[PDB]
Amino acid sequence: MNVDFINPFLDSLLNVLKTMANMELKPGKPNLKKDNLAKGDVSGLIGMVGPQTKGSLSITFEETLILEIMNKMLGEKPESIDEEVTDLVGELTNMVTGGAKNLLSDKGYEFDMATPIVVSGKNHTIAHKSDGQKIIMPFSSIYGTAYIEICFEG
Amino acid sequence: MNVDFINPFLDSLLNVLKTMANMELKPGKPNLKKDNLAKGDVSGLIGMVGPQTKGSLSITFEETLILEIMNKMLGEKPESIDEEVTDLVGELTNMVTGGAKNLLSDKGYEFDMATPIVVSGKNHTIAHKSDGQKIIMPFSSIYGTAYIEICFEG
Repeated sequence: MNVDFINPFLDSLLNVLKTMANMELKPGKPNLKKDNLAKGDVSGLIGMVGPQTKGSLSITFEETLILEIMNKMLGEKPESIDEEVTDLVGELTNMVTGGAKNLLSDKGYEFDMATPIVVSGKNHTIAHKSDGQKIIMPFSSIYGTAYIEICFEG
Repeated sequence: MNVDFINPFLDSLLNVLKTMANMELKPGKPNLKKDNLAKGDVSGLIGMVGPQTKGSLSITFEETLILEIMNKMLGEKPESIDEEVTDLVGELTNMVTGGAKNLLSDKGYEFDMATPIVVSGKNHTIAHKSDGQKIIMPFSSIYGTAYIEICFEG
């Protein structure tokens, strides 16, 4: 996959966490050829469609990380992933994906995003089922790890 | 929402399950108000975008049900949910959505679909984060329960 397409999602993530949670996550080594390995506790998932193109984005969080994000964004920690946390994950998925859509639209890449889906489950794995090009990127802090996966056809 | 919009998704689910494994599931009473309640072990998730509209579909299976579906097609149960099983759930998800896409095009409802995502994890729940109308319908059998959620706004 081309880097100028990938970066805006990676940059939106870091920008959203920086401006909203005063949090600088550390990007790790990307994986360009295998998903359904990295475990998470809550995930935001969103589909994308463009002219002759289709794709998908997922942002997966370990429980300790998302609860600390809640704590910085709303001043209080819920103890466990509850309904309000799933809403935060939905909103974060929208901000990461929307911020990427604006930057990419200036570069000539146009797409519409679907409704986000939040999955809650202890140690679930995500797999983007497509013959397209994929990228998985870990982002770590002392409070846990987040995984962003972007997939596209066309 | 519209029963004319929802029905094509429900019919495709039964048609795809019959075509694949001769599996007939019984529909139960749907929830039209609240999601993030039904639990499952493997789910297919796919976004939808039409002109000035956006939506999402998820199909969730209990482990015993999806492994029996596998058993009816191949002659043997896989023991756990693996890549073969997640590949099947992604295909079932595309076929259900594509089948509905066609029935709905004849009626005037048009949309394109994103790439499907498959989630694996014991007892995970699903929240479609939208202001639109939602339907979560159970489909039961002697081998366990499947849930289909359709969400759309526009």
